[PDB]
Amino acid sequence: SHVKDILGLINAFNEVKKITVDGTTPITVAHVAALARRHDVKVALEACRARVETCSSWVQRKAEDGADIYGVTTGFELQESLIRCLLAGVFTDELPATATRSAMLLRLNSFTYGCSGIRWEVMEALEKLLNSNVSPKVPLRGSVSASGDLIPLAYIAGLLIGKPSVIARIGDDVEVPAPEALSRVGLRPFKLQAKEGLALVAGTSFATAVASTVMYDANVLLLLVETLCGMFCEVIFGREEFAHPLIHKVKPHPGQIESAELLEWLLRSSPFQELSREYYSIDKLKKPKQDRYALRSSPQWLAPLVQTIRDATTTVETEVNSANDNPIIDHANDRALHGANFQGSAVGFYMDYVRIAVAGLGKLLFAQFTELMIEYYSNGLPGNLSLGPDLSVDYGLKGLDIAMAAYSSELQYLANPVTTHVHSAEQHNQDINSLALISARKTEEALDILKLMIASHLTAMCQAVDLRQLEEALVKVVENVVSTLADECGLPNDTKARLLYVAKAVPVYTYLESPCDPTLPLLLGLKQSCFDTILALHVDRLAEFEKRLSDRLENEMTAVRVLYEKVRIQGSKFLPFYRFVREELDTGVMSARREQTPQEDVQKVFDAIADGRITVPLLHCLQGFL
Amino acid sequence: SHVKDILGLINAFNEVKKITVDGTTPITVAHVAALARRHDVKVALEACRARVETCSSWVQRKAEDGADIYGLQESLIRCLLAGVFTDELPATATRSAMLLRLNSFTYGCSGIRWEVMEALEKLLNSNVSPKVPLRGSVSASGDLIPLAYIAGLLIGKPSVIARIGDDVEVPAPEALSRVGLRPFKLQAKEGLALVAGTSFATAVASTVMYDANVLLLLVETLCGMFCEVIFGREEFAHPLIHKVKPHPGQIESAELLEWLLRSSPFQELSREYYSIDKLKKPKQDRYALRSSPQWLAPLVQTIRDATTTVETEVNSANDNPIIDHANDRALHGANFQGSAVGFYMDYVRIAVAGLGKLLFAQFTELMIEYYSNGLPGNLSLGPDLSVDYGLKGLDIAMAAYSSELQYLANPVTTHVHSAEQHNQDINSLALISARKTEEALDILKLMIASHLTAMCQAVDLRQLEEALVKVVENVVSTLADECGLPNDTKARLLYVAKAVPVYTYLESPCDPTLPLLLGLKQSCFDTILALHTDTLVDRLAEFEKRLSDRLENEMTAVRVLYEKVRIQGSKFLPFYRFVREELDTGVMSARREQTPQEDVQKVFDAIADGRITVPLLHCLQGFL
Amino acid sequence: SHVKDILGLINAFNEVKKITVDGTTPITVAHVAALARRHDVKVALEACRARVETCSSWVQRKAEDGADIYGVTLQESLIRCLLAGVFTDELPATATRSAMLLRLNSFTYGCSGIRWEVMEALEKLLNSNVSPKVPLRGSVSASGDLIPLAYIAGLLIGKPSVIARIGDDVEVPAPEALSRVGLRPFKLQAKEGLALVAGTSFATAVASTVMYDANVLLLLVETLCGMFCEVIFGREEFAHPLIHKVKPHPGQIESAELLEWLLRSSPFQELSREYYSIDKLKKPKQDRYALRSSPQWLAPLVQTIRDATTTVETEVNSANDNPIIDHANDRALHGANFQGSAVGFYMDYVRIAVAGLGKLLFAQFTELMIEYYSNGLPGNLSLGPDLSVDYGLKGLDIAMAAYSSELQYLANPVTTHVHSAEQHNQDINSLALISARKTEEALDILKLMIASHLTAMCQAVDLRQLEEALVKVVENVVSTLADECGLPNDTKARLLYVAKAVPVYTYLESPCDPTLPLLLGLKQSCFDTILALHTDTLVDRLAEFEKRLSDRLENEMTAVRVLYEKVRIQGSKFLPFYRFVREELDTGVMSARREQTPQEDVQKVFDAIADGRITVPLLHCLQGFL
Repeated sequence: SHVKDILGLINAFNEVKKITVDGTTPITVAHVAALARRHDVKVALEACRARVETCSSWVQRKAEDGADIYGVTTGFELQESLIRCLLAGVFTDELPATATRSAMLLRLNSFTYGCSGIRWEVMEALEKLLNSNVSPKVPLRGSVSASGDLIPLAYIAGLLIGKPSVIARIGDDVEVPAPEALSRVGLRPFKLQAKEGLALVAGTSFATAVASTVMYDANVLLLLVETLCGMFCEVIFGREEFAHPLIHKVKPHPGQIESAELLEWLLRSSPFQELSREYYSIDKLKKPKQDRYALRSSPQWLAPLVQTIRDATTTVETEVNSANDNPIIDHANDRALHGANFQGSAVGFYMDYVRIAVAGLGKLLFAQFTELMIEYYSNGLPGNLSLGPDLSVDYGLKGLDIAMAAYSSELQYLANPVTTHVHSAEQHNQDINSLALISARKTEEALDILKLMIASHLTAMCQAVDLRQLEEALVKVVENVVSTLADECGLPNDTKARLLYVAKAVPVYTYLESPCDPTLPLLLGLKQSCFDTILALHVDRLAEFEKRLSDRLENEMTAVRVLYEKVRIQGSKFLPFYRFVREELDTGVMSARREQTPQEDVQKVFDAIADGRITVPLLHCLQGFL
Repeated sequence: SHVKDILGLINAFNEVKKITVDGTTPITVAHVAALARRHDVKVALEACRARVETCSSWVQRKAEDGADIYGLQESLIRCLLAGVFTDELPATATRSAMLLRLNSFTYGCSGIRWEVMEALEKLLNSNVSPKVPLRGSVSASGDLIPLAYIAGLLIGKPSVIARIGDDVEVPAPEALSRVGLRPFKLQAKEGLALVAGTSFATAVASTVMYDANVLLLLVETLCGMFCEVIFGREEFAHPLIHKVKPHPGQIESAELLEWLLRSSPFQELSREYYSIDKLKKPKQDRYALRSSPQWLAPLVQTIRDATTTVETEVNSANDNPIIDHANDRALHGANFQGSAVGFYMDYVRIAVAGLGKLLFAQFTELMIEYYSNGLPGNLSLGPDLSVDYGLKGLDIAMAAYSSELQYLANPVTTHVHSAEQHNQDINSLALISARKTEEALDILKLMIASHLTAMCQAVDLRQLEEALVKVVENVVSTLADECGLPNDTKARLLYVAKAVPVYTYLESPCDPTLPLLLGLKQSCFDTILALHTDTLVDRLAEFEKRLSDRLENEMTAVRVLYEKVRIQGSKFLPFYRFVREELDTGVMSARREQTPQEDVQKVFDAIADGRITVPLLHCLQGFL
Repeated sequence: SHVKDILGLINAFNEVKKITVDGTTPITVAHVAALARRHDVKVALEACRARVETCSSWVQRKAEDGADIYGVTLQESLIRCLLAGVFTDELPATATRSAMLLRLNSFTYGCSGIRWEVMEALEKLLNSNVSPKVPLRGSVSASGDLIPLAYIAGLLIGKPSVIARIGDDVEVPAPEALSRVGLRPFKLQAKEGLALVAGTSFATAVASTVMYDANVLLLLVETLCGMFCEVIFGREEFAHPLIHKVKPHPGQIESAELLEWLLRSSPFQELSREYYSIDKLKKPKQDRYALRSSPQWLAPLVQTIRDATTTVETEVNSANDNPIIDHANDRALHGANFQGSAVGFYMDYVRIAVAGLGKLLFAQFTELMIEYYSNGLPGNLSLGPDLSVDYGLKGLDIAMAAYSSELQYLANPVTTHVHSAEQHNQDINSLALISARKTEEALDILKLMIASHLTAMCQAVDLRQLEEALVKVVENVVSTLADECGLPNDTKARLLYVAKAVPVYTYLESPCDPTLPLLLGLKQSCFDTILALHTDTLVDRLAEFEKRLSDRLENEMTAVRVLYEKVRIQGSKFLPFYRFVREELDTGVMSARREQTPQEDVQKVFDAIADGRITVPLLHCLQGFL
């Protein structure tokens, strides 16, 4: 199951201490993201040294004898004129330090295969620069990722040779010219030898770097969305039967089988499904017999998205663990091979697909959130998940709802392809080019939006948990009060049962605002039954009932709500999430008596998604799934 | 290799006589496409009839016992006959949908009566199909509206028009009558079982995927032909390059190309070309050839993976509720949600645009003298270029094709509206997306037709080039002797004959401002300098004037003789023999009356109707 | 002419000191950009005050006698639910302050019912450089830019959770910011929440600076087409009035009118005419489409940018909240002026036209880089002479493909992605702010492209001036050497023709290399003259001519070039640009001997475009055009 695979990526991301760069051990997207995000993670380049020096020697010696090799004795001092012409970005905005360090890692890794001809010493400086948090400041734009990420990779090369015009960061604050930065790590500027410039600049390392953190994020956010579909079922009063294994067995898209399996398992002994079953047995024939598509067709919807994100992961890893410059030095057979491994099309095209898949995840979230906000579609929940009880001053999550439309709309726009925009480039030499870095940045942007939408959805769902539990205790108060008052006023066993059915059946949020308002559904249902009881038994005791109802009911309803603001989740697989958001992030049910704005509440959830903390409640939630 | 899988697809498409519909044997996209395109292909529904009737009974008794299970038949059909004829889904698509609908029922999950399945079988084998409006489906509770027309036929709705073969259109009840069928009276769940599936989107997506594999393999193969005609360096396909960047589609396309090019007689010409003036010609090819395997990689992988996905859908139960008769329960889900197909249709449309861009970049190089390594502009033979604009019209059209193709490749799945009283708040739009990918494949066929035509033109021009340089060498060689020029001079003069690209002076070979005379004039001056005399000048002035006695006439002769060889040793011979002999074409010129349209139409039609698979399989004979 | 109108816009941007906010004087996009970018520009709210108070009191009257009017007869609960954004990125201070101006201005029509005192506080915050930190996303611009405008309201009422900037570094909670500028938090009255949050000010603010830049860059691109004509050896005939008279799109007539005028007395068009008169039959009779069809291309772009300007200004000068208080007739009118669709759709269109501008630039730049298309210029505009170590502007060429590609991708529409939002109440919504933001990103790229293009054309001017000088040196050396060796008139005139005819950049790298075009052409003519005059004596003198040529010629080509490194532009209408880039910004002809990277040169041009300095040489260039 892709589920086990993704938990694998998360475990690795958290547990990895050193990244082994040795020309044999595969680097994964977790490793790339870990190096990028956790500064305690160190590169360990393992002396593959033999093959690196053999390649390096071959190239150097062939250059002497005038072998006719491209980018060595051919046009594109020959090496540094190439760096100079490629130092051609503009600061308008820049590639982030995380992407630059990831790129330095991928470049280093590509050299270990012994196909590039770079000197072992250059690799050692790359390793050292990474472990000392030194990285060049790199302009955002300029690459078409075809002869590689030439311009942005020239800033790494520019660092290595001490161009005074390249600015390096050292940690978060220090910014000094490149020669100054090499001084501080005990390095001197390299003087580039044969093919070394081309080896440094002509790779896929920048696109593939952005694509790696993109793909680790996509795997994690994917599993998160899938999981939260289970939570959505619980709060919306869904029918877990949509995830029945036979439905998916007869339409066996692997991602449709696997997501449904996660969901069946997540809901098997759900105490919320218990409540759902009961809700649908009351007024049985007046409520929908099936859920709406955002829940009911989620496994069918998730299927191509799972498969896209998983296959794209394989592709980006293949790229990560590749020699991606040119020529490819085949030293064992004494020849330089002329190809185009720097063409970043594998990554470019899969970035376009992943952005569309991410947009599809966003649309699933939007549709679920929309249902949750509307009383006609939320099976008892109040509009905008407003607690009130005074609705005139509690518009609930309305602002978050409007934002969810804004998020989804911009996200769908972003998912148009970049790879359809190929220009005939570089004096028409690069007449196909992958635009992979550009596509990877757009997909990254799309993930930024998905994270916002996940944060909002989880927040709304936590709010829905509270509202559902509050509903269960509120109904019990109404049932108790109606029951005991019926005793006091000495009403018949016909009238009692009839009035208790009403107490059980009316959705409490329809009259929470003013429980004894004669125009609201509680007293309407009660009036109806009172008339029915009269004709069936054919009064003083009834009229005293109605009076004694506006003595006890409202006060006892307030009392219980007030208690709650100062349970079924405990038995739910989603407890870890609820506990995380309520306890660990220090939040509570949203209302006019809670000072914090939606911003303050969702910011906490968003930050937790952004920094990886969300993976703890997620891993807890899924414990035991096999 | 995906290459062998695609060959297997083509073989199965060609061979199959009967499609086994049995609930166990997979239907592939080759079968769907064969049913659609070859009317001698018949459906054979195998009496799975047991589980079909069990399921049917379970539903039919839960109705007589008056149980209450959610999921009157004619009212569902009536509200869904809601399309409009502006345009329509073609008979090939409708018949494909009928097959997939038929197949969906075999798993015994749907509850439709067996006799309805028999009726579908009969209608398919009788070439009866309803006329179906093009639009209306969001492919979520299925392709409701379009599938409603098949159900409308089965119940003999008079407003539903049915085709019988290519010429006969009759109202539904008359079409049923003509095949010995009577209108059905639908039973419990049967209306829903007929309408609530993914069969139309999946039908289009099947013919789209079959076509995508064939055109993919064709484009990959023709990259080798491109190498041959452009004077490429075959070394871009070397297995090691691709072993160290091991995307499966990169390895596998390079593999085919290494093999296609290994003993190539054009590669031999290419080598001799880069040996002459070696250090004044490009060391590497441009990206449209040299990075073709890297480019092809994601396209091969996308088209292969999408094929798996669409075939899974072909072989699914995709209505609702799903009847679990064994466990006495109707299961409420949404297998009618076409999202697996929808998403992959968007992806394939992007891959198809990528194949188109590869073709456009290659064709562009071939038209431009600066990038074509000796070939004339527009692949114009002339010799008189003022009245021969060659393939310029096809060049312009290739930009037209690529531009529209790139536009088509924007996604459909990003346009999800909250639909049907907000019940279908997610919906796949699979049929719409599949239609756009189909439209994108139509344009790619145009681009392939054009590209292959242009390469056959280039084969002719390369063969003519070799024979023309030989004439020039002989004329220079023999005249040198006859004028009594020294061996110094003769050899210098012959080098020029060898080295100057013939298409740069073919127009007027003895023109003193054109590259042949220019090269000979500089060589004549260097000879005078190297040997110093008045006699030498006499013989050199004689040599020059006697050039316009013979040269032109002999170049014209060998040309006219060609109009009225290396390709025989090339793996692409079958393609060239197919386009030239079988289709009846020739080297394009002002002297050949046929328009580019006439030539390219022939190639296009052969691609359209699958005849092109014959030279393709021939070409790949022996590849493992 | 739109040219005068755009010149008016720039003059206004430059010379404005106070923005009159009075409810009758139109605010133009120049005024908005002036306010955003020039902090010395102050808002002057001119007491208009009378109608504001009438409206204010009407609303407060109804609040007093308890009338009941939807939308008017609470505020802090509206603001609270709308503070629902998340910091991921933020709307920049320049956008926020522009939004504050537009919101202030909207109130001046007396239709909003906001208190004059709130207005004066807006003016004061503006003039004191206070603005809220506003999250980037959340608006669908339909019931207004609700979420982002809530942060302005949150500042005004002193919400602690609302962080305010004061100038560039200072960030303080909202109460502190108000206190630093001598204001106190407001208690919002009836209808004031809505007045503040329910408008189009954010989208229209971004759109205003977008339209000012679109106008300026448009004129700049139009003007630089003439510069392109000069350096590429174009035929100015393409701009002839009769061509455009018979196809009279207003933007086609006016762009061509400008270009005809820029090129009328061009000293470069003189070199061009001379160039085509030598070997007339071997050189193209017409320019390629990026020049020859530039008027037809620019036409829809001119017209889009101008009509879009009108629309955006109409919106700047509007009351755009709801309900519309018609105090005069004792009514509140219920509509939807907060629906940002006028701006949303026109932002989509302007983004497409900007993409069309970028494509024009990309195609021009492409021609310029390729010797086959550049009529004498070296590939990549490489000076060399040693081209093996001088790849010239190849980096910038690659960057231009990257720029154009991402730009075309951005130009897909946002308005096609309308979701059914806010409980399906906002079932149409404009997405205006999202679209404006994408058009702004498109303009960022266009700025990059213009910077590169202008830098390339300055390089080309230098190469053209050197070319004229080099050919003169060659002619002189050949003319003098022919004399010194006593060559006949026949020989001398053939040899001098070759000197004039052969493009100097094809042999500059090694002028006496016998396989390069100078010697090739000389050898050819020498054979022709030996035949025409037919002797042992002539051959003697031709050999001595050749040996003296390889002693002297190169030394004298180097000298003139080295001197050039340490004229026709002086007569050119583009002198201001050239002088601006070379002297003002301190740059020089690009080569292996100039230390500054392409980055450092282009940064300087881009910075001048980005901060407005480029309008000086632009306005200088256009002096006299009426």
